Amino acid sequence: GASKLRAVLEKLKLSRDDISTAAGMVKGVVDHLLLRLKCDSAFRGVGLLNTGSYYEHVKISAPNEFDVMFKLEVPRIQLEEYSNTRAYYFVKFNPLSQFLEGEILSASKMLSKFRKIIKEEINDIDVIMKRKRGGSPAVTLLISEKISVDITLALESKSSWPASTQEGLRIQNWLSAKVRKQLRLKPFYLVPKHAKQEETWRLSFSHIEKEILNNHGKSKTCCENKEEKCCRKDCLKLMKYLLEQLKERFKDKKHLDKFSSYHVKTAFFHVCTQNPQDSQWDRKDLGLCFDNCVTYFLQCLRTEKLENYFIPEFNLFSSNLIDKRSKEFLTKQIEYERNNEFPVFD
Ligand SMILES: CCCc1cc(=O)n2nc(NCc3ccc(-c4ccccc4)cc3F)nc2[nH]1
Ligand SMILES: [Zn+2]
Repeated sequence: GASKLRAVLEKLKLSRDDISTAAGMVKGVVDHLLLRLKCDSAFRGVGLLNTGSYYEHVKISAPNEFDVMFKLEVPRIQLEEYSNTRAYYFVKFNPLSQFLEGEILSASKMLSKFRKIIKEEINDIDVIMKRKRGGSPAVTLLISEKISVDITLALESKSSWPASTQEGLRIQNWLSAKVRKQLRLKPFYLVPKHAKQEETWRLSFSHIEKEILNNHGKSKTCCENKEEKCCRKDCLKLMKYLLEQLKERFKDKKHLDKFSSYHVKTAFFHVCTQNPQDSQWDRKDLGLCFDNCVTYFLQCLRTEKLENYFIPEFNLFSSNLIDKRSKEFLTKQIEYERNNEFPVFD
């Protein structure tokens, strides 16, 4: 059918929409941090990645877990690709001079002061800070009991996208070549991240993702007739929720640890490329459309191939990233869900 899936999406929608003081608590903390960082020599160009009043919830089942990004513009950037990894880069070349080690911008130093400044502002305020191996997210704050906020520091570059993206973002037959060109004129972001430990940064395009999801049809009027939607966004929510529920179901074992929403999002956008017509996403076909997505993700697990949507030579499912045993384990869980009308969805 398609009836149970609607009930799941309705539950998720009402949980997200219900009245809550959490966004206001998060806002007060964030505004406090931004004011403090702006009067520091290294962070005076810092600001929120998106200045909307609705915060980012990466975990679709967790309305008390917030994700925020602080962006810092860096003029005249020089990038050097690290170890042929396509997605990881040294930063070379002003205010960030204090973090150089040679010609190379040190992420770990920059995070240390970012953390320290945030640490000394938290005490000035019911907020607590936790350091855990990371840096993207750089800092996790906890507000009262339930509310948590991940803060990521990102560099912004307004120069052309790196060569590794030249053949990515293959939306030309879905969103048009005109739109691909406008999107590629937008800035790109870099977040501190190791590939496996050097001073490397990873390309981040979460603003492009958000723009496409809000203007996602082949037809420009897609989903504007509010009673005859497409089901693209619902399919992506369902895929996100499937992985989150399986990860929770098996938090005691380790096999699903390396999977994240990047993997589900990526597979979904490949199915959007595969199926560019809005008629392939009719809301009546929610169940069949979700099954296309599930089926494609399962093909990717079995072939151990999932190309990054922006950098096609980066294989998210390579065996050095996620080993065979872990991919084979997620395959069997998903095919049990698929064959039993998704028990995690009730
Ligand atoms: C719209 C499709 C989804 C999407 C959103 C977004 O914001 N971005 N941002 C990049 N940047 C490039 C990039 C990012 C992460 C990883 C990665 C991830 C896990 C493990 C290892 C490596 C590999 C990469 F090549 N890719 C994406 N895809
Ligand atoms: Zn639509």
